[PDB]
Amino acid sequence: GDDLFVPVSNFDPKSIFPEIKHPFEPMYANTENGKIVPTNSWISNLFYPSADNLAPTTPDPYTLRLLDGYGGNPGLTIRQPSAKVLGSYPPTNDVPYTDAGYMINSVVVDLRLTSSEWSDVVPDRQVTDWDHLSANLRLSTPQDSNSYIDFPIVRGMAYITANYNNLTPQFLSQHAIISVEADEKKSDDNTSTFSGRKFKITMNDDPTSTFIIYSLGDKPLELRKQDNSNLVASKPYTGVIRVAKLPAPEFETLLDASRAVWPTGGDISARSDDNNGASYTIKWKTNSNEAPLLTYAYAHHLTSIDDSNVKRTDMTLQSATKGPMTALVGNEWTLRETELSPVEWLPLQAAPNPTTINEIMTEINKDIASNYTQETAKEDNYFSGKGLQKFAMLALILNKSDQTQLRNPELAQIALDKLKAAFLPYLQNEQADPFRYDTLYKGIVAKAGLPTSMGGTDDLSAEFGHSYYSDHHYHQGYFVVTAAIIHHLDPTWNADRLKAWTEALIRDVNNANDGDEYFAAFRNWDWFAGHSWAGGIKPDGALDGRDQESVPESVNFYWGAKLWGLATGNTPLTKLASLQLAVTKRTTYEYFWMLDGNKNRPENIVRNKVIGIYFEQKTDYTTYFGRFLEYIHGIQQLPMTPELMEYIRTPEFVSQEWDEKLGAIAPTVQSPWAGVLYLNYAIINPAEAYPALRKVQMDDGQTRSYSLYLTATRPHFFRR
Repeated sequence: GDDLFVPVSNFDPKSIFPEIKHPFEPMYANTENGKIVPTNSWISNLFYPSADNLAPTTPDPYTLRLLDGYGGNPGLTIRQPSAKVLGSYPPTNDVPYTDAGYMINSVVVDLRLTSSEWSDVVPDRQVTDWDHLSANLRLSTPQDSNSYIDFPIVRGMAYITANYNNLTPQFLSQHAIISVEADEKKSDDNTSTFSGRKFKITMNDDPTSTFIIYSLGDKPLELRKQDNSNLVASKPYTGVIRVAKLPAPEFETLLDASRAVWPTGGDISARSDDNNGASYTIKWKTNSNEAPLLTYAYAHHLTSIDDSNVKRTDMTLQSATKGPMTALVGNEWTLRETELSPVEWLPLQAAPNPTTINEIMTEINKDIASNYTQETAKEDNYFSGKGLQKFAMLALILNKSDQTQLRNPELAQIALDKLKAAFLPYLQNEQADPFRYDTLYKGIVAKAGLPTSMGGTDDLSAEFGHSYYSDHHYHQGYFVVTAAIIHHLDPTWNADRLKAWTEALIRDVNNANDGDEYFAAFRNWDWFAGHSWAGGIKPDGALDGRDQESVPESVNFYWGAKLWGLATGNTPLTKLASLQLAVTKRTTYEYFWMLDGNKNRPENIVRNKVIGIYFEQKTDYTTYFGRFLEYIHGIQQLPMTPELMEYIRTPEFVSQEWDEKLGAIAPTVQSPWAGVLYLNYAIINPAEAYPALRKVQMDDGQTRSYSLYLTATRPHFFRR
């Protein structure tokens, strides 16, 4: 097959964007290993301080915190949530009530690895190394670097691995430790001290937690039950100690068998195949090849993985927000996607029902006579981008009249020319909020959120946090789509500049190779989670981890990337984007858009149909704008493109969502969300969506003409 992890290019973005160094630096990063600190990664919190040391890092199924607590015995705190906390809020307007408005994980010290030497002191912290799937976190005695613990923190790890170095191991819990068994010695009269290299312990929590501590160093541990919550060794220790939660008795030997091998990272590759499929492969890095690796897997892993070189166990543990994980045996995972999207520029049925063509033409006329400057030159790049794309669609469908049957060449010409005039200022980096190239985190950033001395407002929420690397896929997706459409219709128009600029945006979001030395790799994509993260650098910590709200705007980025691939004949880019869109679809229906029967959420959450704002540690049935229904569900319905309508949003889910929630509120919505909702509705009922779309308000990234065109190109459209 063909390699998908190759550079888009190694074009130097300093030629287009004024160079800066980002003002907010990664405090705990080893700066000399030549590596780029990721901004939108599951490991990102590790690099910075956090409010009360509570920022969580979530390899899954373990949740980890660092040096949390009152200062008594700080270390690495482990939480493995068997159960969730569900809550709600009272209504604020009159819409039907919500049963469960959120899902959280309690902040509890299930178990903590620390040392007696760290009593009442503040250990030093360093991220010594990291890759897409891991980070090595070193906690050391302050100003005594020779006494430390290395924690290889890796996605899916079934144990917590701690390389102790000249330190006295201490294990504490917020729970009571109510049983200790050493080296499987059942009948000892001594209830106070325990010796050996295996310690099975139980807590008095609910449900009952059972942990096993393996000491893998040569010298056996001698632990004293100092009190109901503390096990303490007597002298300094040097060697690897691993602790695993035991999900059930029948799995103990499994954990015994896999204790000598731990992950230290992983290498990711991806290839397309002959039969219009693609795959990606994780090759876990381990300390040894003594036994095969034991690693926990998300649900979508299970549905997409190649079973030929991996063995499934029945061993399961709850992830923080993705439902049950299932342990898999093997050092190499290959995940396959065999049904890649067929969507390109247009609806799969490019020509609308004949009886609508005139109607659509009338509307398209009106839509093109819009004031483009007013609707595409906004305060911020985000809404500007929405406007640009919405007009780009009109230009596209007029200029593919052979397929769309929307023939009006004068209008086609004007649509493209106005699109170009509206777009050019962004191409020239002379829009209201121009970009900068950041040499620190290797990406592009809006000027607006930078400090005063750089010409910014010094408000890091400016441009919705773009300057601190939030929401880049969202913002840059619109510009990449518009650029691809222009370059498709007019390949020589500002070709060099258009290509370098557009590809800079693409590389900023989704660089797949370190041969591109100017951009961090996969800023917004997570190959383990199988979706994208939006939330970027968060001073004082992202206390619920990474977040993502809009699935369609991520989708819209990768669709844009695909379109750019098609417009430039870049097969690896096109296939990469296709693969990421497929994985996106998969995880979208595993975790975000919930069909009845979904096993990763309780019934009352599934009943919400969408997950709301999705975090690593919590899910919230709300929006950043507010806890309003049409917003919550609507955000997952725009921008409506052939990718969203033909491939990502299935009629089955649209149906379930409509019957469960939206059908009752839609006729009462007197806002632009009505346009969003009914265009969404066109997926299951285009015949009735169509007259509604003739009347209701359009979202600011939506046009009436494009809406009618998408509805009329549903195969089951008809006249009622």
